[PDB]
This record gives sequence, C-alpha cells and structure tokens, in this order.
Amino acid sequence: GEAPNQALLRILKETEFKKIKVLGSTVYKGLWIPEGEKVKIPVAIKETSPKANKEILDEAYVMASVDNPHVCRLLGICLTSVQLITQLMPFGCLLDYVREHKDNIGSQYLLNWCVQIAKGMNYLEDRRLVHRDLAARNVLVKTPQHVKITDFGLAKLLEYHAEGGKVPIKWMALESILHRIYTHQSDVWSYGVTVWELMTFGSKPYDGIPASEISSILEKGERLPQPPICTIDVYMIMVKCWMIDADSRPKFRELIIEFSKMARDPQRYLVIQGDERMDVVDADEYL
Ligand SMILES: *CCC(=O)Nc1cc(Nc2nccc(-c3cn(CC(F)(F)F)c4ccccc34)n2)c(OC)cc1N(C)CCN(C)C
Repeated sequence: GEAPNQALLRILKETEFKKIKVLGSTVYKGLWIPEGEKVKIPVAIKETSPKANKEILDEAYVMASVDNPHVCRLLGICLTSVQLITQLMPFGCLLDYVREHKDNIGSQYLLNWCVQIAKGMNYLEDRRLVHRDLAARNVLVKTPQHVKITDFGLAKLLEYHAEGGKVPIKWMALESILHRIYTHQSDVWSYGVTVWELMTFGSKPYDGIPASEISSILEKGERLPQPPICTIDVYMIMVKCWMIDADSRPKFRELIIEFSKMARDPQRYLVIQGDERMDVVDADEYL
C-alpha cells in the first residue's frame, strides 16, 4: 500500500563545481554553475570503502525524497571516485551558532527556531520518515530567521527496530536505548533535548555523566534541568516530550501550535537579560 517514490536523483558533472574552500572534515564550500543557464548556486560538497558509498547513497535517497522549507534540500550527487551536493547554509549548524552568539539570541529567535524545527519534523512525519538523530548540531542555519533540519544518515522510512551501531545516547528516548525502538514519538523526545540545547544556549546534555548510565538515570525519573531563561510554560513542553509513555508525548503538529502562540509574546515565555536590544541564486530559488 506504499506510494511510488517518484523523486528525481540529479547527477551533476564535476566540471560544474568550484570547490572554494573547506568547511570542515571532507565538506567543501563551493559554487554550482549549471552549463548554459547563467546561475551560480552556493553549495556544500560532501566528499572509497564500499560501506561508505552504500551509506552516503542511502542518505542521498532520503534527501532526494524530501521537499520542505525546513528540511535540507538535495541538489544532486556527483559520481566521481561519491559526493553529496547540498544547499550551503552559511551560518552553520544551530548548535555552534547559539554558542557563538549567546549574548545576542533573543527570545524571538529561540521560539521561532522551535516552531520551524517542529514544522520540518512534522513534514518528515507526513513522509512516514523517522529521523533518529535530531539534535542542535543537525539543524543548519540559512539565515538567523530560517533554519532547516539536516543529516539523514540514520533516517528510516516506515515503529522501527534497529539492530546495532553507534548512536547518540543522550538525545534518544528510553525505548530507543532499551529496545532499539524508533518512532516519530522517539523523535519528539530528541526534539525535547534539542529545545533544551537552544534554551541553554548550547549546553551539553547530562554533561559529565557517561552515556552508559543514561539508561539508569532516566528509569529513576530524572530529566534534564529547567533552563534559567525558561518559564514553567516552556519547560513543561520539554518535560512532556520526555514522558516514558511515548503516546503521551506531544505531537509535532501540536508543538507547532504551542510555540507559535508563545512566539506571539516571546518575553512572556523566555526571560533573557537584555532581550530588548538583541548571478548568484540561492538553492531555494533555483527550481
Ligand atoms: C555544525 C557545523 C558547521 O555547521 N560548519 C559550517 C557549515 C556551513 N554551511 C553548511 N551548509 C551545508 C552543509 C554543511 C555541513 C554538513 N556537515 C555534515 C557532513 F556530514 F559533513 F556533511 C558539515 C560538517 C562540517 C562542516 C559543515 C557541514 N554546512 C558553513 O557555511 C559557510 C560554515 C560552517 N563553519 C565553518 C562554521 C563553523 N561553526 C558553525 C562555527
């Protein structure tokens, strides 16, 4: 009863990329200039073990099948000696951004980021897609006013039953740690941890506690603390994302509604000191 995935996998010529510089490691900053049409597109290029190909091709499959203003768009792959070509998000991952600009993030930007992440996550749930790695590090920043979800290296297309492997323990639900079960609601848990990272301006969840004890702590009933800038209204939303009963956690469509209400009066829900004074074509316009 599944629908045919008629997504298009675009294959680009290497002679069309101008690897400007290295963004990290390898991921490169560059330009994609399609032959003929006078257009330069700022892109990120993710550059031979047969496992690595099989996995980056799996990620290219997922990114080619999603199309949402809050999900990272795939432009294509290059079959050299395999490269992912994605939209360049010039302000980096949201985790490093809130850490850099701690003294400039207003309650407006925080609550709006929570709305946008829930929108992209709700879209992924519409596509019957479990992310399995939602975190502040995996949310990229196009502009301070526009963020998108990235990194689908663990994404799965539908509960999902994993069989093993390295996984980020402090972001995943209890059911994911004990039974390797992943659902859209286990993504809601990771959403709760991701909101906690933003409200704490990039603090590390369970900083110091070894990952092997996380399963014990959560079973005891202990959760992440209430961030200083958070009213009980916002912290209650995170707490609901951390219920043991997965179906008691809020839906992504509900998290959109809640944070949108808060985004209409941000200073009522986030208390931040000084909150008052805080031919190039982008990929989104090349269709
Ligand atoms: C989280 C860190 C970082 O974001 N650095 C960064 C990123 C970008 N833009 C950008 N656009 C699209 C894709 C990426 C990107 C994706 N990955 C993961 C993987 F698997 F490697 F593809 C990256 C890893 C490392 C770097 C970039 C990756 N990024 C950017 O645009 C100019 C700049 C930067 N920085 C160098 C800033 C460093 N941090 C944010 C302070």
